[PDB]
Amino acid sequence: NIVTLTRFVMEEGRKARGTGEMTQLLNSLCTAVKAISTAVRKAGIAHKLDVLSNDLVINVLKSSFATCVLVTEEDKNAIIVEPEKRGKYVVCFDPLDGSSNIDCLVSIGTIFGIYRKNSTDEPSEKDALQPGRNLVAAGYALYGSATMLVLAMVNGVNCFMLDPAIGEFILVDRDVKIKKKGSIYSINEGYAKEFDPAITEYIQRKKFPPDNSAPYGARYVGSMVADVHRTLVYGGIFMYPANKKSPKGKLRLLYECNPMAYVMEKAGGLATTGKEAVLDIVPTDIHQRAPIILGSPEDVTELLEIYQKHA
Amino acid sequence: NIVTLTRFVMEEGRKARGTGEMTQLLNSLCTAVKAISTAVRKAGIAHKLDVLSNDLVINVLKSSFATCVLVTEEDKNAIIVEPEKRGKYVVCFDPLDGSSNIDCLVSIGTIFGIYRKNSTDEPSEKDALQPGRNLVAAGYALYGSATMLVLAMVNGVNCFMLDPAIGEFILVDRDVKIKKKGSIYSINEGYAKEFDPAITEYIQRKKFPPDNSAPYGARYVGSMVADVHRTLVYGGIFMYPANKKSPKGKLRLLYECNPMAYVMEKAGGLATTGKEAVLDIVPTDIHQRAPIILGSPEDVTELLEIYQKHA
Amino acid sequence: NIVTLTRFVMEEGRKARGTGEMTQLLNSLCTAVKAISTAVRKAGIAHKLDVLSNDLVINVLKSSFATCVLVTEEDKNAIIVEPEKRGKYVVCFDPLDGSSNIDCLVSIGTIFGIYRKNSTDEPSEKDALQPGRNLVAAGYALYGSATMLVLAMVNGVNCFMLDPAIGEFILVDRDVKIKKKGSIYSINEGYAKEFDPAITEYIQRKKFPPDNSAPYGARYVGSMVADVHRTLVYGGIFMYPANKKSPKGKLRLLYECNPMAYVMEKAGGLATTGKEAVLDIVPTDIHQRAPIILGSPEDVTELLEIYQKHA
Amino acid sequence: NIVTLTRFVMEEGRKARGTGEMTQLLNSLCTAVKAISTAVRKAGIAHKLDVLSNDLVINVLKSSFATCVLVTEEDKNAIIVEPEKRGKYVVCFDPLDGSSNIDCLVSIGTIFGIYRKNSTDEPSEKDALQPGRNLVAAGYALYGSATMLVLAMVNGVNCFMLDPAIGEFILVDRDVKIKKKGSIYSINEGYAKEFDPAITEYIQRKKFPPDNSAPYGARYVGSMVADVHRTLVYGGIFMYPANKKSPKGKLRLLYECNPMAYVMEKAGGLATTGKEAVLDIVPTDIHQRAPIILGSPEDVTELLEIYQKHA
Ligand SMILES: O=C(O)CCc1c(C(=O)O)[nH]c2cc(Cl)cc(Cl)c12
Ligand SMILES: O=C(O)CCc1c(C(=O)O)[nH]c2cc(Cl)cc(Cl)c12
Ligand SMILES: O=C(O)CCc1c(C(=O)O)[nH]c2cc(Cl)cc(Cl)c12
Ligand SMILES: O=C(O)CCc1c(C(=O)O)[nH]c2cc(Cl)cc(Cl)c12
Ligand SMILES: O=P(O)(O)OC[C@H]1O[C@](O)(CO)[C@@H](O)[C@@H]1O
Ligand SMILES: O=P(O)(O)OC[C@H]1O[C@](O)(CO)[C@@H](O)[C@@H]1O
Ligand SMILES: O=P(O)(O)OC[C@H]1O[C@](O)(CO)[C@@H](O)[C@@H]1O
Ligand SMILES: O=P(O)(O)OC[C@H]1O[C@](O)(CO)[C@@H](O)[C@@H]1O
Ligand SMILES: [Mn+2]
Ligand SMILES: [Mn+2]
Ligand SMILES: [Mn+2]
Ligand SMILES: [Mn+2]
Ligand SMILES: [Mn+2]
Ligand SMILES: [Mn+2]
Ligand SMILES: [Mn+2]
Ligand SMILES: [Mn+2]
Repeated sequence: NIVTLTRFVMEEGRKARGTGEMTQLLNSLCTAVKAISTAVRKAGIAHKLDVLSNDLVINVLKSSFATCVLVTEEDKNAIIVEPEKRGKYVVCFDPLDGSSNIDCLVSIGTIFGIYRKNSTDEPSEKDALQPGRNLVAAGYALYGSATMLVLAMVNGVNCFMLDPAIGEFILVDRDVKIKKKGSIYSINEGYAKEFDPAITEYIQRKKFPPDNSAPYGARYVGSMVADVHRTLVYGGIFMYPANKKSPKGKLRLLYECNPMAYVMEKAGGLATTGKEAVLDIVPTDIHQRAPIILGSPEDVTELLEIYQKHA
Repeated sequence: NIVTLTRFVMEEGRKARGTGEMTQLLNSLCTAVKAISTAVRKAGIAHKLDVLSNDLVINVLKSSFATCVLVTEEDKNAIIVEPEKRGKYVVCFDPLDGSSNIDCLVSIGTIFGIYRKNSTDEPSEKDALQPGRNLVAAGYALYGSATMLVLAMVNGVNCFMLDPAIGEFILVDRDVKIKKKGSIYSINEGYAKEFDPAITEYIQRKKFPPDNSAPYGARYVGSMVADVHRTLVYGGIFMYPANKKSPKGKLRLLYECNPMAYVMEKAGGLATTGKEAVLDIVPTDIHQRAPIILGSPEDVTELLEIYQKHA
Repeated sequence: NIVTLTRFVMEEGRKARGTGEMTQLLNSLCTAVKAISTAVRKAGIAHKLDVLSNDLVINVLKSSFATCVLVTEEDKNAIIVEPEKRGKYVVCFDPLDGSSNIDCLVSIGTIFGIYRKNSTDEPSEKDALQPGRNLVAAGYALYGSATMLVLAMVNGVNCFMLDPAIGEFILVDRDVKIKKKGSIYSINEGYAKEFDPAITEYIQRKKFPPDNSAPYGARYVGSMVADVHRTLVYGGIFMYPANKKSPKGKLRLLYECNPMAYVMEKAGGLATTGKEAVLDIVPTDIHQRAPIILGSPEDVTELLEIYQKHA
Repeated sequence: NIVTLTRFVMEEGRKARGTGEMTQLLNSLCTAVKAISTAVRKAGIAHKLDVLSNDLVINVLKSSFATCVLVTEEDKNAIIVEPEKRGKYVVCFDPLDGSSNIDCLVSIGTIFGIYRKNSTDEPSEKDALQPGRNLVAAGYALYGSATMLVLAMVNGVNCFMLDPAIGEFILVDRDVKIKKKGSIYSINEGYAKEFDPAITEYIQRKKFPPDNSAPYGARYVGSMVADVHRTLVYGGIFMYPANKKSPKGKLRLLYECNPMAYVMEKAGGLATTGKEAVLDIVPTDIHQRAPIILGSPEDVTELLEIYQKHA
């Protein structure tokens, strides 16, 4: 099948009585996603991807007539869109996430978060410094064995799979919700020596259950998009906390943490730094970093009560 | 590029003065691999994959006229090929590996190992009970953001990437070699409570280097073909040792362990149980399990040395 | 590349200050075109096309929220769109033209013509009975060795080629214009015995030039879309006049003749029945037939002066 | 379906007790055909085709180790294959036929005929100067709304359609036979002034049946592979006789006429100059031209009888 992404976003646009700008925005982004997907599929045949990916996303978004401020992980500064092409939305994105693993055939992905412009002064970088709680839509595309587009908005999370015979995204999972409790923990344990006592304690309880509990299985792809998507569909928890390398975490607030935290929350899951909901952090820099812990609410909660006890 | 998989195996057949049977076998397999790839890419759009995958591999292999005995993970007993279609090769395969992960859009794969039939009596299940050291060829296809086919034989290991525009696998890396030393370890730490003392000590050295040498990074996708591929291309070590639930290990010797062990050894790596080369084990059952440790020669050796000390 | 059809129609929408309905309409139609294109490409692999084609076009157009009255060559009656999905445009189309030749691998095509609704009473079949001169846009998709979408509007004719790696139409020829004079005539000469004296005379002058003129070459694919597209890009003339079989011609006014006549005229060519401009005919039946003669203005004019002389 | 082209030629090689050389030759050719297909499908998106096509065919053929002498329409002299790569087959081909029509999105194609080298002296251009009757195999690929590969050999003619999802040609019609009598004639009537008297009389009988039998319908795409394919599948007759500009005809004997004549005869049709079987002509030059008349046995015979009467 019935539903294409195009059909779905238009029907949501009309149900919310929008102008249609969102529908242009998402239709454009879908074009860049398809192109990134085919380029990653033929990467080794060539004759940088993240530079081609960045330009694809930038151009299609500029030409959607739906945006005014763009933040890319690949650009030092926020891009302020030409007046002629200006629309009302602010888009934060990571055009090609996990690209230290394109070489290892690793599910990589594009991550985005969309805001309605704040003020009415000339659009500026400050318009992208909004808490994640003001997101109107967010999601990611996962370039894997299939190309999948996960989109979250006020009414929930929907999963769309790229049909390569026609170049359209087909709705395959409506209203996704994560399990309340999972049996998988995901973290890079090579940082063991730098982990705080809370994380250290939780990791230990996962592995040495106070007996007779089966231990959780461990998974860590090393690409956020793959690890978050597994967490969404099969449940459990994902962690990239602060360590010594970065005592503010590694992952980026605006276009890595917020978008995943917004999907998680709309699926019925949680997302926190250990001390506050990721979505209520107010950024001060467009490239700011945040620690993140996200996943099924029972597991996330368990970890947050370890944080509380140690405090 | 220059070289299609079709051209490469023909060239290799002639250099080896073969009958061409191995060539029809590899070309047939290739058709099954392209078909699996496409079905995984549009799996959510459907309207089991490992049943369809099993059938694809069985069919193209029977019809290649190159094979007499087939062992699949999905079948209780070996399939004996009808006389009219028999050729001389014994093929052991895992048609769709990592299928607990298709749901989480995760690199899954096809694993195969090819034997020359042993005897001259009627072909039977016993013809597949050969040590890995007698392999003529082995490899895997990895269904990821790109489709890769890795093929190892006496002259080395070669990597081919699927060009979806023409349905041909293109040679993208000739004579692949693993790095002598890596910096990544891969294992499900979820089983820590059941790990033997040597694995326990090696893991702790990887996270708390004695030395003020940087800790190894951790990765574990949970699909063998993804984990072995990353090990092959970036180096380090992959481990699936025996634990409690599996005192003989989890992974299958004939169609998971041997192929990967063969690929590794041809790439200049190592592959051991902790006590003997996986490729010298003589299976006693077609679905036998074996513990396995494989990867860069320095990392694996280092582990072997700990086993030695604890003995 | 620079320009996608999607980019192009939106930029035309904004230059004409439209509501965006046209852009939804054309984006939807583009989806059905891609699907028809892949289904015709794999037709023989199956496991009727014009029934699948008709439903594709109908559904995507209904769901565009841009249409109120649909006329298909495959439906007896005009389809009046549900109030909820109603938009202002009336679409006439031939979903799969030339389908007595899918069997012969013949370039077949989809043909459409779009009108703005006339009245304000409830939308009805009468809203599709407009002269071709009221068209706001028209064109065709040609399923050939490449899939091409030719779109004509007030500022001209543009040609877009389907990029199968990303499922987008890329602008490859802007502002197409036909040659003033061609050297090819296209007609089914098997109807010789039924042709009027005007057509008979013109055919004879093409073949037996009053000497020293090179004769025109003859071409007739038997699929309007292929024959018109050749006429557009290389010039010359195309004829499907009245005969005895149908003394009103064979081709359909609303969704075969008008659309081709509108493209021709916007390319700088002509289109007539022999007695009046096709575009000024006012239909009386949605399935009405018209004789048509179209192509480079010098050739069309020559034929029309043969008609005048015989009158 | 059951049968891929790869499987079918292997099966046929074994039944014929071949060396496998013809099998590598056909598989190689197949790769060139898939590549040409894709480049024609995205030709307008570029950023000459017959130069690229020439190079594709030459390269895959040289690298098949199956060939010693190559005749292409695009090369002055025969290409003699380097000793290391030589095999026993002589291949005559038209890499991209109908290329005056790519511009008008029109079915174009690859035509090939394969000979066994004659002598034992050094391979040379003379090895290609064999009557069509010595063909071992011939056919064509037709790049249209679908890509088809038609392959004829001693056991008959077979049609394969390209499945773009897996890059394999699938057997869709086994043992193809032309109808004994058709109802379509195909010829460029643009040359009527230069036609011999027998062709003139046959054309007039087709349009004004003596009999009150329905006139034949006319078709002429202007690309031989398209016209011969329609003739093969629906019946009737295709004609390219000598005229003034070409007193020996236009079409090329070795790589246009012979292959089509071979396909036709294997399908139970006929192929003549008007005076002898095209397949019994002995070429005197690699780029020799021949007049040709081919198609259903009743239609062709009927024409032959008129030639007889006028003699
Ligand atoms: O915040 C808004 O009002 C825009 C949200 C929106 C619109 C719209 O306002 O037009 N249309 C949509 C379609 C999808 Cl799928 C998702 C969202 Cl959030 C939307
Ligand atoms: O020893 C033999 O019988 C052949 C080995 C072989 C053949 C063949 O006989 O056709 N084809 C091959 C392709 C590759 Cl990649 C590797 C080998 Cl050993 C081969
Ligand atoms: O007749 C009209 O006003 C609609 C024409 C139109 C619009 C619009 O009004 O919004 N947008 C377009 C885009 C393209 Cl490509 C072509 C046309 Cl006719 C159009
Ligand atoms: O006579 C021969 O040498 C073989 C004929 C042949 C071969 C082969 O030798 O490999 N392969 C074929 C494929 C087809 Cl479709 C037809 C023929 Cl005759 C063949
Ligand atoms: O190697 P590390 O430090 O575990 O980091 C891996 C993480 O970094 C990234 O590669 C880059 O953001 C993420 O996709 C992933 O979650
Ligand atoms: O969940 P576990 O015990 O870590 O098992 C993972 C292993 O199981 C499999 O999915 C199937 O054998 C392998 O691909 C993978 O390496
Ligand atoms: O066979 P005829 O009578 O020449 O008609 C062919 C014409 O009919 C159609 O097949 C059907 O509309 C057209 O595509 C084409 O122009
Ligand atoms: O224009 P003409 O003389 O009818 O020539 C058409 C012929 O020329 C070619 O395009 C090239 O030989 C053939 O495919 C076709 O049959
Ligand atoms: Mn990035
Ligand atoms: Mn990133
Ligand atoms: Mn399996
Ligand atoms: Mn398995
Ligand atoms: Mn029709
Ligand atoms: Mn029609
Ligand atoms: Mn040519
Ligand atoms: Mn030619």
